[PDB]
Amino acid sequence: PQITLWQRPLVTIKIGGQLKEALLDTGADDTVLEEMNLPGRWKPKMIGGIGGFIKVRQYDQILIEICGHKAIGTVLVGPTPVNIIGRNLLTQIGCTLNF
Amino acid sequence: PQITLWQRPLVTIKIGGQLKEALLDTGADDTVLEEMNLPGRWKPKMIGGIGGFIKVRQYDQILIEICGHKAIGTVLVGPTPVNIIGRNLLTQIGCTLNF
Ligand SMILES: COc1cc(CN2C(=O)N(Cc3ccc(O)c(OC)c3)N(Cc3ccccc3)C[C@@H](O)[C@H]2Cc2ccccc2)ccc1O
Repeated sequence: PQITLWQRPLVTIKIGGQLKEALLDTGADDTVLEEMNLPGRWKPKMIGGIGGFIKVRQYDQILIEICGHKAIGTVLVGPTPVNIIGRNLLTQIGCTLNF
Repeated sequence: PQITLWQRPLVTIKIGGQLKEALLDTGADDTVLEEMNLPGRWKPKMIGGIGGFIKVRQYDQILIEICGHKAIGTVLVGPTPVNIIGRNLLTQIGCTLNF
C-alpha cells in the first residue's frame, strides 16, 4: 500500500506464532525486536544507535510475515524500545521511498 | 524520485549555507543533525534512541533544502552519529513509503 508519514509507519507482523506491531524504518540497516520467545540458536552482536549501543541476540533464517508478506532473514532481538523492521527485510517486501 | 532500499537512503541537503548528506529515516519522528554551526536561539531537549538518550539543541523554523526541495521546520542538533531527516520534514517534501 502507500503509507504517508503524518503518523508513525506501523504495521502488524507475525513472528514465532506471535502477533506484534513494528515500525517500518528506512534508517535502520537491521531488523530489531524487543525481547521475545524465539526458538533456537543465536549469536551475540552489538548495534549502535542514537544514545549508545545495545547487545542483541542474532537469529538467522527467521520467517516473518510483515503486513501479510512473508520474508525470511536475520532478526536481532534485544532491549529496543520499539520493534523495528529495517532495510534487510524492507527490500524483501519490495518497499520503496518515493517523493 | 523512487529510492529502493538496498543501500542506505542518503540525500544531499543544504542547511545554513553548508552542504551535508543525510539519511531519509521513516523511523525517526524528528530531524537530528550532528553538531554544526547554526544561527539562532535554541531550547535544550533530549531524544531517546536505541542505546539511550542524548541531549540536543532544538532550533525552530530552520530552512533546509533536501534534494532541491525546500522545507522549514524544527531541527535538533547534537551528538548523533548520522544526520537524520525524520518525519517532521519528510511529510513536507511529500515522501511516502510504498510496497
Ligand atoms: C523517536 O524519534 C527518533 C528516534 C531515533 C532513534 N533511532 C535509532 O536509534 N536508530 C538506530 C538503529 C536502529 C536499528 C538499526 O538496525 C540501526 O542500524 C543502522 C540503527 N536509527 C537512527 C540511526 C541510524 C544509524 C545510526 C544511528 C542512529 C533508526 C531510527 O529510526 C531510530 C529508531 C528508533 C525509533 C524509536 C525508538 C527507538 C529507536 C532517532 C531520531 C528520532 O527523531
